[PDB]
This record gives sequence, C-alpha cells and structure tokens, in this order.
Amino acid sequence: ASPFRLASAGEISEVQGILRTAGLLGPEKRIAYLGVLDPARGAGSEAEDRRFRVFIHDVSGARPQEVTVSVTNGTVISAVELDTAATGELPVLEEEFEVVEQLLATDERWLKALAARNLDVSKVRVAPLSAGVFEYAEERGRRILRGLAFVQDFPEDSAWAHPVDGLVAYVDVVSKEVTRVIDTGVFPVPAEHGNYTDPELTGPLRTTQKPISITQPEGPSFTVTGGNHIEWEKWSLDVGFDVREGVVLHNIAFRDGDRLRPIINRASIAEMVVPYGDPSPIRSWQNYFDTGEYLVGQYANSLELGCDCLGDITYLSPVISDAFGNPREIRNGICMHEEDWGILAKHSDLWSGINYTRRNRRMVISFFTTIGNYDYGFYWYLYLDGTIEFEAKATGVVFTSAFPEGGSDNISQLAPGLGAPFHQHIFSARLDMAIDGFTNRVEEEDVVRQTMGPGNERGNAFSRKRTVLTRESEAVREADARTGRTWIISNPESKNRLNEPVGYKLHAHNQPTLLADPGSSIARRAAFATKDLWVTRYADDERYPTGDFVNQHSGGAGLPSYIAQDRDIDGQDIVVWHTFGLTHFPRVEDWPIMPVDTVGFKLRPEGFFDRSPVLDVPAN
Amino acid sequence: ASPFRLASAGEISEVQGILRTAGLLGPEKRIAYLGVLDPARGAGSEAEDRRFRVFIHDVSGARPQEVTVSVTNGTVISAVELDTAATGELPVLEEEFEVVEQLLATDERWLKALAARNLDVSKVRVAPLSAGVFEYAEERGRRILRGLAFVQDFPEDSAWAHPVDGLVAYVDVVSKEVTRVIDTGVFPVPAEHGNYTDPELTGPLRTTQKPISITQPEGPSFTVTGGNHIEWEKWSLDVGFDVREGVVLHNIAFRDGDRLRPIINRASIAEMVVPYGDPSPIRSWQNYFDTGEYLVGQYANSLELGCDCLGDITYLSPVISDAFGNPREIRNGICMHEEDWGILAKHSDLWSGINYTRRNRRMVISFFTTIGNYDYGFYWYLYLDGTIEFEAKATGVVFTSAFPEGGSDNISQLAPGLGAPFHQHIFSARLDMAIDGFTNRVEEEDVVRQTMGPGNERGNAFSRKRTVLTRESEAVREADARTGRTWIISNPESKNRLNEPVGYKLHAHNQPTLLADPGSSIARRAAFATKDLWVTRYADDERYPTGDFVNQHSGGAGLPSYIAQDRDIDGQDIVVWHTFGLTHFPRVEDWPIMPVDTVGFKLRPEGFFDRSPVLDVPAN
Ligand SMILES: [Cu+2]
Ligand SMILES: [Cu+2]
Ligand code: NA
Ligand code: NA
Repeated sequence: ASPFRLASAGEISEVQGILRTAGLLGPEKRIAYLGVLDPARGAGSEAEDRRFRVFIHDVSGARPQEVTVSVTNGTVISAVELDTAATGELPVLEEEFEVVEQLLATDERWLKALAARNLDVSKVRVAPLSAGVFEYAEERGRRILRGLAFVQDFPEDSAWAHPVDGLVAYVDVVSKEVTRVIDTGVFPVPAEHGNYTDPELTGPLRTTQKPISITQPEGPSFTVTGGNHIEWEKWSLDVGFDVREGVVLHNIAFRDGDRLRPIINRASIAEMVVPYGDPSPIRSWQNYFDTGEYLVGQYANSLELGCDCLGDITYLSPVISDAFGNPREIRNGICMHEEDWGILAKHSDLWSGINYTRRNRRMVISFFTTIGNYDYGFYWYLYLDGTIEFEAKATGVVFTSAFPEGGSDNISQLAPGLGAPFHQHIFSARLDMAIDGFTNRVEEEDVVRQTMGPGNERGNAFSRKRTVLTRESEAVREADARTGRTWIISNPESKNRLNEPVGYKLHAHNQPTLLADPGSSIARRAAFATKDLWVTRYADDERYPTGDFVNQHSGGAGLPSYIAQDRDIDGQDIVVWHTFGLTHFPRVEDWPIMPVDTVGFKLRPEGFFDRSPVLDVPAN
Repeated sequence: ASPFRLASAGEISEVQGILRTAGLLGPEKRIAYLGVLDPARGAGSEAEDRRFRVFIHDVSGARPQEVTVSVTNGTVISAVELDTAATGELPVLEEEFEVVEQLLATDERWLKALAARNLDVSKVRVAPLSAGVFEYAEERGRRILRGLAFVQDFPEDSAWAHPVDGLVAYVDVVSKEVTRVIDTGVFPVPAEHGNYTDPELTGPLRTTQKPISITQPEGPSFTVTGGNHIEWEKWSLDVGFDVREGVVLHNIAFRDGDRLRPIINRASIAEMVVPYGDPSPIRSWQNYFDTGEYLVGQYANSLELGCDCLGDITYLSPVISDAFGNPREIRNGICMHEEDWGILAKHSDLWSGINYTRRNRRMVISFFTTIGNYDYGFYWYLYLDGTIEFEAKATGVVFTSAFPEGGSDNISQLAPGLGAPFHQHIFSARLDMAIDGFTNRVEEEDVVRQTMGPGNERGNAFSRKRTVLTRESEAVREADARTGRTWIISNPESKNRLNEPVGYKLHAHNQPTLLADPGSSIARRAAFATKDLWVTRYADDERYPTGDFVNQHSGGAGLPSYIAQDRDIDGQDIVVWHTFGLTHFPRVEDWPIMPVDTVGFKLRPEGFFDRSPVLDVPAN
C-alpha cells in the first residue's frame, strides 16, 4: 500500500504504454530519465496517485520533452517541449557511450592523430566524456560528448594505463558528426601495463588470510515489509531508488516509547561533481557530474554475496527503464545488513561496584556504482544511539594522462611517464528535514573563546553561540573547523523534557570545497560546491543543487536561483544541502587500482531525546 | 630474546629486590611509577640490558626519588632525590583516592557544609581530583588533592547523579590534613537517579536484537611470538605496555617484498588532558591529565570476551607494580584481533570486461581504562593498504554539577537541576618516526588555489605546496582545514622507483585545540594542547609533552622547553607530537551514561610504496 514503494516492472511498462498511447513514445524516442515522483505534502486521506517524471530524447533531432504521467490513472498529466540551449541537455544516454569511439574511427583527423603516434585504431578506446560549457558557440543546443583516448593492448588490458595525451575530440552524438579534433602534440603513451589480475604484477597471492565468518543464526534484526519499508532497532524508513540519485531514504523516523518521531523526510545525494585541476587544454574542460549528467543509479552494480557485502545480507533489486521504456532489473543492486559497531557505552564504577558494557550496531543501506574508470559506494548508516551517517567510498582506477617531462604542478606521477591529474570529488547531500515534523529551523553553532578577566579570573571558561538562519539570503554558510562549527536543525515548537527545542547536529568533515577560480565555468555550474551548507525553503521543484538539466547547461538554475527567493526558513519546511568532498592528489599507491578513500558527514541527536535512547539495549 | 618484550612478573619482583637490597625501598616507600625503559639507539651487537625507571614516594614526608635499575645486572644505575616544588609531584597513588573522603569525614568544616545541605556523611563520596597549580602558596611542595562531593543514596547508586555544588575541599594527603574547605552557598542536590541498570529507568529491555556471530574457524591471520611480537599481513610490531602511557607500539614496520621497512619506531599517547570550562570557583581549577597525573595504564580494565572485544580475540595480560613493588597482572588487559573492513578496492571495467573486488581488513590493538567517572578506549589500527590509525573512544558518566537557576553559558542541563560543565578531552600522540629508517623530515602540505589568467585560462587549476620544517623553532604548527593542510614525514635519503622521497601523510581531524585563555595556568601546563603539531629532534629524555612530573607542576618542562634547543630536524631522527581532541558540550543524550564519541588521526603512505601494496590480496 505504501506510496513510497519502489517502482515495479509493471509500473514502468505501464508508463511506456501510456506514453505510447499518447503519441509521445514513437520509434525515434528514447527515455533519458524515468523516475517516480514523491507524494505531495499533505496527501493525507487522499487516495494514492503514483506519478512518474520522464525526459524523452528524440534521435532524429527533434526537441526533447519533459513529461509527467499518472500510472494510477493511465494519463499524461503534462508534456512540455524543452529548449536545450536554454534549460540544458538531457542526461547522457548509455547508448551514446560507444558512439564517440565509433564516429572517431572513420574521421580522417582522428586517424591522422593516431597514425602520428603509431597507434592501431582497433586498439584505441575513447572515453565518452561530458562536455560542459566553454567557448565553442556551435555547441549551444547540440548534444556533444568529448573523447579522450586510451590504448588497450589486448581485450583484457586496462586501457587506463595507456592514455593518449595531447589529443581530444568533440562529437555531436545526434547528427553523428565530429565537430573538432585537437592535437597539441605527441606525448609518449605510457607503456607499463596496469593489469591488477596479472600474476606478473601481483606476484604470488597471499596465503596468509584466514577466513572471517559473519553470520546471524536467527536472521537479521531488521524487517522488510511492503518491499522496501525497513524497521530496525526503533528506526523506521523507506528505501527508495532513483536512476539519477541512487538510493534515497524516505521517512526516517525513530520510535521513542509509543511515538514515531520523524527526523528526516528525504535524504539523498542530489549531485556529485568531479572537477579536474589540470590547466592543459586536453583536460581543462573536464568536470563529471556523475549524478546529474550520467545518472549514477543507472550504473549500480549487481553486488555479490560474501564479496561486495559480507554477513547476513538482504537485497533489494530496483527496477529502472531502459532507453525504450522496458523495465530492467538491477539484481541485488542494494545491500541491507546490520553490523556490530564496537562498544556503545561502558562504565566501571568504583563507588557502586557496577560494571556495565553495551555494544553498538548499525544498519547499513548501500549500493555501488561504476562510471567509466570510477567506482563509488554510497553508504547510509543508522546507529542505535540515533546517529545518522553517510559515507562515500571512492575507488576504481584513477583517470590518467601523460606525466610531463620536467614535472607538473597539477598532475602527479604514478608510473614511468604516467600521470594523474589533480581533481576533487564533491557531493551534495539534500536533507529534507523533518525534526519532529516539518516546522524546523537551522542554527550555526560556533565555539566561543573567552578572555581571562572579571567573571573568568583563571582564564578557563569557554562557551558557544548559536545563530538562527532566518531567511534564505542568510543561509549560505562556510565551514570553520577552528571554531568547531556545526549546524543544528531544531523544531522550535517541539520541546524536550528540559523545555529546550529538540534537534539534530550536523557534523561535517570540513574538507576543502570547490577550488576552481570563482570566475570559472565550473564555479558557476557547480555553485553549490563553493559553500559547505545551504538552507532552502522546501519547494516540490527544487530537487537538485544544479537544477534538472545539468548536461551542457550554464549557470542560471539550482541553488543560487532558489535562494534568491529569500524565503522564511525560521520554523518552516526546510531543506539542508551539505557540500562535502575529497581533494585528490593521486599517489603511487593509488595505481594501478585505487584503495578506497572515504568522505561523509553525520547527524547526531542534540536534545532530541529526554535521556540516552539506548538504556534498553540488553547485555552481551 | 626481544629487548621490547613486556615486563614479566619476575622482572618487577627483581626490581623490588634490587631497590630493597640498595636501601631504597624500606617500609615507608611506595612505588608511584615503574616502567621498563626502551633500548638505547644503536644497541646493535651489544647484549641486552633491561632497565627500569622508578619513582619512589615516601609516606613519612621525605623527598621522593627517581631511580633507574638494571634488572639484568642487579644494579642501581642512578638514584636522585627530587625537589617536588621545583620539578613536580609524583603521580597520584591509587591508595590516595580514598584518603580525601576519609579525612573530610571528620573535618568540622566539611561536616558543617554537609549538615547545611542535610546530607548524611556516610552517603557522601568524594572524588579525589588533581589539584593543578593556582594561587595557593602553601600548596607548593605539598601533595594536594581537591575533593568534590557526590551523594550515593545506596551502595549500588550512581553518585554522579547527585553532585554537591558550591562546595570543594583541599587536602594534604601526606600530612593527612584538610587545608581548606570552601562553601560558596547551597545548591539543590539533583534528585533523579542515574541508575542505568534499574528497570524503572531502562524500561523493558529490547528483545529485538538477533545475535551476530563473528568467528574465525582456522584462527586469526596474525601470529604472536616472544609474548608480544605481532606479525600480520606484512606488518611487524611489538606491543608494549606502560603504566603511564598504556599500550605503546614499537618497531612498526611493513614487509615490502623481501625487505622489512620501518615506518614508526614508537607510537604512544604521551598525554591526555581534560580541561573544564566552567568559571565557577568550585570547578575552575579542574584539569585532569589522565596519563601524566593518574597513569592510565594502571587502571586498564580486564576485558570480557564477546562483550568488550568481539570475534576471535588474542589477549595480552600486562604486569605492573603495585605500590610496594609486587607484580600485579591486568588479566586480559589488551585485546588483539583482526576484522573485516569492507571493500578495499573495486572496479568493474567496461572495456576489459574484468570485474574485481577485494575486501579490506584491519588489525586492532586496544585497551580500555577507567578513571573515576570517565572510561576511555584506546585503539590502534593497521590496515592492509599501509594505513595506520589511532582512535580514542570516550564514554563513562559525564562529570556533573548543579544546573544554575537562570541557566549557564558554561554548563548544559542534563536532567532537572543537573548540569554538565563544558570541557575538552585532548590527546597528544608521540610518534617517534622512522620512515625507512631514522633519517626523516616533515613538510607541511597545503592546497594552493590558482587565479584564472595566463596558464590557467579556464580557471580550473589547483595545486599544492610543501614547506620543509627545518628546525624546531619552525615546527610548531596549526591546522588549516580550509586549505586541506596535512603533514608529510619523509626520508630524504630513500627514494621510490619514481625518484621521490618515500613518505607517510598525517591526516588530522582538525578539531579545536585548547580553548583556555593563553594566560591561564592550564595553557602553560598543557602548552602542547595549544597547537596541532610539534616536531622535535629525538632525545632519550623527552618522553612526554608535559615532562616527567605533571602533578602540581607549573610550566617550565615539556614541549616548549624541548623546542627552545632549536635543533636540526631536516633529515634527522625526529618525533612528531600531534594534538587532537574532543570539545564536549554535553547533551541530554549523554545522560545517564554516555554513548561513545570518538576522535583520532591516521597516517597513509604517500609514495612509500612503488605501487599499491595490496595487489596480492586474494579474491573472496
Ligand atoms: Cu580521485
Ligand atoms: Cu566529555
Ligand atoms: Na523539510
Ligand atoms: Na625518529
């Protein structure tokens, strides 16, 4: 019955049928995006209306459409033709990935470039890379991908070991034309292989690892009902999945005594961008919005038992649309399990003689996606004590280049002649807050040092201050690690037993934000990434920090336009957007396959509960 | 045979015998500190000399002594009388804990204070708190403890629920005199109990947690030899234990191919301080140096299987001296186990068709200690990929006070009338570095933003800079989270295959450092805590950031005096001292027993290896 249930294969085929019936999905049409819409606010006694949002591309060059369908009612609610030069191109289609290499393989300029480097065209892979928005006027309103080349010596070879630097091509994937081929000069193609399953490179595999066995003989402590409704150790939520955002959590709530207390209405990673910091013209345009441009959900891995996810695992297998509107299952695409998390609380009291130890656990909801060379794990954690955490795990193969003779300020060396351009991976978490309901506010909390003097004669006092962010113009905030800055989301109308507003505190990692010059194209397109925290008033159409259409789309949409409205956020339905990222200067240890690195954030209860919420956890 | 082996019961009894034989351990003498000394540098072909350092207190009022004994040779190497007014008092003796309450129980001023509050003296516990150094001239050269009172309603009651505010006493624990009783006025003693095993407060215990079983059917992948030498997944180290510092790691090295490569010579938590930020005269003197004043190792818990440490656990049971020089075993005081740590590396490659996943693991070496209300877990982690990490887990019961009518800028409310003064927990990790041997240097690495302009026309470039810290005067550094500041320890004489010095990068959490006014007593006594990173030239007598004697000891010793020497640290035997801490504004959720909170740091290889060191980890 849940209006938050995962999309079924049947609903997707039904959307297909409705669009077909309506004349919107003929043979030249392709689905670039399809997802279920969340229920509107209120929607109390009102019967459910499952609605789907669809972006439809036309391979014949006609304008794309944005369409909303009611699958419940079998109707098209709205359909509007898009002017992509204005509002943005549709997300990259998986079918376009191969097109760059295919078109380049018969282009005389490309072939001349490959011949100058003595490279067999049959061995040259071309990465289909998002184009962004630069100085090329002819690209405006055209679907462009840019291609960087990598040599694959044999079918199972890692092409990333062999970048072809000094060469880039631009391609119109609809008209199927190569617009530009730029060759700035030959660089040596790095020769060492990067084949991490080749015994010559690995050496003899370790025989020293003894097995670890994690089992739950009575099964897991969480229940799954209605397909995706999770109940675990007082927590309640629904696990959604969207082809753009990936795993989305809905209705995160905690059962405190008899009462189900909302905390977060919707949590997602609403954007992620990977800006590169190499000023070479071969790569200076490189910024991958994995979520907005490529749709991370679409590329979610099927996760193998005892390998990707260890322990007693419950899987969800979300269904997505292919390019024609047929359902496609991502088998075992979401892992759900609980795990031990060390000591929760411990005290050995001299005076009472009582020794007390309790163990912690967390519920884990995760998926892993692959886009080209990159592989990212997205992990949501719920802890016994009320803490909510997100962690991203970045791995894969580093994006490579040549390593310049005489070195580089913007590229590190991985292997002889092999470079790795500096870059960042920056995420935006969109947290549609509902601390004890929708009436919320945000305060910025800083530690306050105090001067030795009257009232502080020993010079030991310290304090803190909280500043309420009252309107959206005041709610674009930066980190201040030195002063221990955090942000508290509270409900001014819901007080704990000590008469203080209930709240949750967001703890950031305070990693660097977007490094690009503020006048760059990427600083405008990824404006969200320039500041650590934004707070907006909730609106149904403010979904992504970069707007609905990111591909080849300039500034003009997203967070900077949302906050211009300068809406009241002091005791209102609000949304927190937290920017957090990794800044990567690749090291030799990242090659030939990168060990996981992590980044994230957490929210901890801050006077939400009337005392510790884990007093009822049993011993041992 | 290892000169780094744990002290045996026999060695301790032998030290006792040598001191006795030498006339240094008569009936009025007490051992306040006893520990094995590390081998001197070089000590190659030279036969082993196990030496012990002892601080001897005299209960009759005579001056204490510092003594070094050769247990191998049965000799006293040196014995020197200490002037405590100058160099500091000896650490607090466990036998002195009870003395404060005992002396106060027959003092007429104390009894008057208790009677004014209608408190039964038999029910009043007194915390034996370190005194520090303030304005009281008569305390100089005297062993003083200060006492704060807490009511215990019955034998199993948590006294921390019932602080007696407005009252403090100072006591000379040698002459057995109460020097001062200060009563600033009555406060209500908070009435609610804080008994977290009482069913009335917990409610019915959860029946929802299904078991998690962690087993290793073939046993653990690490070996223990010589009592405390660990070998695990290419790592090699010796696990030491000292009554002051607790678990100390020696000779951390990694077997890279055929060659055992040193990384860290000695790693310890060399100090930890808990400064309180309440300007009330009842607590404004409160700063607990758990390591330096109380000796954290001494209070290490015996850790129960399947409770404190879960999985296939190997224990060490370190031996310490009691006050008379008799050995005392801390049964199961150190836990050692390996655990799964999620995905290590993963890539699913479109072009090669190869899908690759490997799992991570870490070796964990831990102990847990209790000092009064506080309980701290100290965890060292070694990861497959070469990462070394430390984590402290803080739990226990928060130190309480009254909560003032009309509120407080320096105390939070936990329960009706119950306060928790703001405070910090600040650690110093002493890392005697040995990156590929002893010839090391430290660089500070900051991210460098670049301006859009010539050479960076798109405004995307970013870089980094490294500054070598050449002399100790230049090596007192602060965090800069905004610029992603880290510190790299490298060996300028050992290059990787890419001709770059091998190194490790220290990643800090960039939490606030000591908040107290710089003119305070605590800013001088805990000077180390005012800055994030110090680098010194190694010296055998520079062990602690606060010097050898912290108790009632002013500034004058420790890190500020070490660096005045302004020694060369550019390619020399160096020591990194990293300050890191938690700043705690207690929340209602911390009451009546605190969920674990964590802080720490890690070091990751930075061009130490010639490629990923985990290419030889097997599948599944
Ligand atoms: Cu990266
Ligand atoms: Cu604390
Ligand atoms: Na909201
Ligand atoms: Na050293």
